[PDB]
Amino acid sequence: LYFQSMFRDQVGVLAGWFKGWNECEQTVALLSLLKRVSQTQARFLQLCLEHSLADCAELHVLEREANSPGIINQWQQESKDKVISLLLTHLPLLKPGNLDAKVEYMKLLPKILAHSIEHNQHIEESRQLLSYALIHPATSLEDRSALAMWLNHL
Amino acid sequence: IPTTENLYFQSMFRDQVGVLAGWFKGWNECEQTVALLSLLKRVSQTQARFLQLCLEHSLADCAELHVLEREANSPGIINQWQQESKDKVISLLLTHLPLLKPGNLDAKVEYMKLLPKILAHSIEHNQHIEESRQLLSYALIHPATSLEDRSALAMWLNHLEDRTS
Repeated sequence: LYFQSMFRDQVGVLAGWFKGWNECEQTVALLSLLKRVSQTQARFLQLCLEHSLADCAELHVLEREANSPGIINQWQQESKDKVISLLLTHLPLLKPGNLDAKVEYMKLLPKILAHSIEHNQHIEESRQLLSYALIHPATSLEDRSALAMWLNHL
Repeated sequence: IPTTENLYFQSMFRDQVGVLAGWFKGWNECEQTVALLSLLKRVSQTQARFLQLCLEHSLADCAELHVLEREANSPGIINQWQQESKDKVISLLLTHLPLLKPGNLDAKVEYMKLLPKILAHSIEHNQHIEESRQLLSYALIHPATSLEDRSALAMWLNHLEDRTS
């Protein structure tokens, strides 16, 4: 592709910043740009992502787990470290219209945050979980109010 | 909002996102799409799926978009566009090619027939050069195009750049 030299330089700066960001930062920055594109650009990028992920078998296994309210509910029987691991790897795969699964994620979070905010442990994981919950289209305004108060307490 | 415990890092992240927003607002739609693709290729499968779900949610009930998508994936409709004025064909291709579904082979064949016709006219008459470059760029990054398609599209792009330089 033939591009303006300034644009090439800016994309180079972008790549450097992106490599230095954590995954939460990367996701948030990308969302900050995807909110500004046209519906047609958004659909094109959606098609690109769908094409790239179409035959990702391991991803599909995680997605099914992430959308199974019974599976999610059972995670309360795991150690704190494992539940935080499960939430971080599965919450981004929750489908926006899966209300029953969403409810099970919202039931597990306040238990994990209390322990973390008390034993000053996994606070970053807790912060990454609250960030992902706050930007997840599945969460309601009432969910997001609760999520915000849990951030204030943290 | 909170992405780091480090207060210095949190403030610098916000600064960077601001600069990014300013750059993005000044980019044309082709630059924006290419810049976004240059980041999406770097994310994990899980990040990619999350962003995909967000896009799908935002677009789910976009009625006017859906009308354009149906046109963009109808080979008979696309084929008829060759009867339109060169200005209209350029406009139709710009607005519909990004909506072509990656496995719609028959629709893709019709785009690959129309693109050389509008590029030959643009090169001969020194018109629509920017739009032609954008159409070729979109086609070259389009998940629907094959490696053979992209060899042909690169041929056309080099010819356009050679004839306009």
